[PDB]
Amino acid sequence: RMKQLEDKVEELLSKAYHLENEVARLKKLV
Amino acid sequence: RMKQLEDKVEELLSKAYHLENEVARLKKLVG
Amino acid sequence: RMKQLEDKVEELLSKAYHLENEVARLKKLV
Repeated sequence: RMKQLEDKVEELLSKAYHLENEVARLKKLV
Repeated sequence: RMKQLEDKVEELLSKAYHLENEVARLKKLVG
Repeated sequence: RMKQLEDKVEELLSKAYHLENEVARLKKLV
């Protein structure tokens, strides 16, 4: 339910971390 | 109270997809 | 349990927003 939801928030965390490790790559390189 | 929470986890779910998408485009157009 | 899930979820809604801008400024500088 919530182990399913702290799992949702689990997936979104993983994702925003990669999304910054990249938006911050581009940013440098571009 | 689940309405709200299980609806914002939609707003962000959406947006993780757009952005994943968008970043990827940029990455491609900048090699 | 819930608050936590709404702690999480709120923060993420503000990282989320900061990144959306980021990808437009980027979008333009290209």
